[PDB]
Amino acid sequence: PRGSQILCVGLVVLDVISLVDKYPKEDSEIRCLSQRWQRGGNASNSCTVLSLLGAPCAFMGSMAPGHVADFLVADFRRRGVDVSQVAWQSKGDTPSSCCIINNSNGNRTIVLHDTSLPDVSATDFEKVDLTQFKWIHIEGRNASEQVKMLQRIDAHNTRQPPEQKIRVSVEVEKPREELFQLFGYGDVVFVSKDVAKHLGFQSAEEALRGLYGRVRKGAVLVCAWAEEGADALGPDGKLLHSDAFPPPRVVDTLGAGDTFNASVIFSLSQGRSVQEALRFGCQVAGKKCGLQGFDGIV
Amino acid sequence: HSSGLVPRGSQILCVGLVVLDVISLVDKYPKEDSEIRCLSQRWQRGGNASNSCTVLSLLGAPCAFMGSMAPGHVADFLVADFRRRGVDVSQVAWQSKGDTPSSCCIINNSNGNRTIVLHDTSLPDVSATDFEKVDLTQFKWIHIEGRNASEQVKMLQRIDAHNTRQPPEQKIRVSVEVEKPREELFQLFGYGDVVFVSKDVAKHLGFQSAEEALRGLYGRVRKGAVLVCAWAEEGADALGPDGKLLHSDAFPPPRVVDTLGAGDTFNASVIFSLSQGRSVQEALRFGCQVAGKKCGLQGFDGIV
Ligand SMILES: C[C@H]1CCN1c1nc(-c2cnn(CC(=O)N3CCNCC3)c2)cc(C(F)(F)F)n1
Repeated sequence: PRGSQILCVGLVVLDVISLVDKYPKEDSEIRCLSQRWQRGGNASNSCTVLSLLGAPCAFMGSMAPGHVADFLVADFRRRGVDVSQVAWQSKGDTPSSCCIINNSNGNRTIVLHDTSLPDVSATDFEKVDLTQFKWIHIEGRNASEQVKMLQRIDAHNTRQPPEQKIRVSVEVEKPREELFQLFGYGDVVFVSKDVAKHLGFQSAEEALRGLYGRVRKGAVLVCAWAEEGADALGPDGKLLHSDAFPPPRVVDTLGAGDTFNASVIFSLSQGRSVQEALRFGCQVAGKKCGLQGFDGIV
Repeated sequence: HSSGLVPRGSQILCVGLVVLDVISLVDKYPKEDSEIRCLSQRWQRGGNASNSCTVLSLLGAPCAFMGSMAPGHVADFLVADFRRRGVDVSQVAWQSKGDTPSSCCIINNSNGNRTIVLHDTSLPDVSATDFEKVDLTQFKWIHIEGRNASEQVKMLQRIDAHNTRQPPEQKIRVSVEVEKPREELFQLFGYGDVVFVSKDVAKHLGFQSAEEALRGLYGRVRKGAVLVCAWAEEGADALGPDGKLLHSDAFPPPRVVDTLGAGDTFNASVIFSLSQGRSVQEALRFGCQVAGKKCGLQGFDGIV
């Protein structure tokens, strides 16, 4: 535990999954093919992927003590994911969602139950021993609070040898304008196709060109575009692309996004080029889209 | 482990489905492949037999549920919910294959429409051989929700065999519900002292009222039986061997809040009333009152 772990900060959510033949028409009744529970949320799913990739990692997000959280915790621990930094709440419930996964094309429809659960705070983050970590990934959410956490990492970085920087990634996944300030932080910034489209952009290339001016100097902006693979753009101005690796049957895309991000991070943290990390990201996400859940992606 | 002494001839048993219903209230029905925020979510123990055991316990009857569950967090939730309602779950038939049934119910806040993703069918139903191993003496009434009928026929014959050996006051009374319009369930009409048939089933057989359903289906019940058909806001009818069609109007509450489980409230309250020794006409009326009270309340709290 000396700059050896990856940390992801974001949501952990109980995903109550129904696998169906066809997405139900409104006001109809359909019998699902199979049912399961999955530990979800973005940062949490990334830890699943990191752990399967063999990277020691740690999750940090809010949970309320409970049966739900007990299942989540057992799950994390079964994966060897570090929960030591979890910010336990005494107020609110563990969030949960119903996910209907369409077995015929892998589409996933998520009915999210937002609880009270208050977010991980600057002050929570204050308590964290940054020295454990080589890489810290932040799922954009409570921006102002996270901006301070990023400020904290910058701080700790300035006072360390180049050999001992903590690399930082950020994801701006959700269309809300609160998050747009997050583009300014981190060595790697992941911007979702949803965010990109919601800002008027029609492809990864366009989005990268359109938004690069918002990242910080030296940063790599990354934009995955579902079956069209993923693109990246660094300080050299050269657009990089990877085709997708679609499985012959796409059966489950829940967590595809997070699988790509974790795989990109893992690859970069292993010292691979951005081009190689973009391909690996698309490769692992493609493998994942052909399987239910996350086992067997490697 | 463990379980205390249940006095002989004391409990009412309901056999059938328990399911975890996840109910989400939404602004708009979600487009496929989107992520939406529901207005509210709740996890509720559901199922016809399961709902009836809740009502029985609230009415003051010792009651027991028998159905299938598999070990896991779903069953833990359901078992804790049964116990919170005072239901005896010692006869649960624990299974090694399949999932405890779980359903996803999306309610449009606009128009009240229910889209339902129903549980899978991986968990095996209680079988006749599971039933053979149950000591029946602690039960005074056994109610069977019609599901896997050809196995449930043998359970029913096992109860008949028990009853032929008992003195009249240790006979176990039996009821059956046929609530789903499935052909295999039709043979259950011929068993039980009390047979409940649903409006949806009556309508699927082409009957347009409770009167028409009872007169048209009474031929199918065993000699001496009472056939019972509730018809929502039009109240309910019963018909027994004397040929007299009995009726009670509904008792609609001031404002209708929640009709889910109304038909299970009615069922359980008719059984309870009959098991207390009341006449059919009294049970029919008591069933309509409790059910109509229920429809004015969220869930089952406050039904008596
Ligand atoms: C991660 C990317 C980089 C290569 N990855 C990849 N993604 C997907 C995929 C399918 N659906 N989604 C999610 C999505 O589009 N939406 C969800 C949110 N709402 C808007 C629509 C991602 C499929 C494949 C594959 F090609 F393999 F099939 N590969």
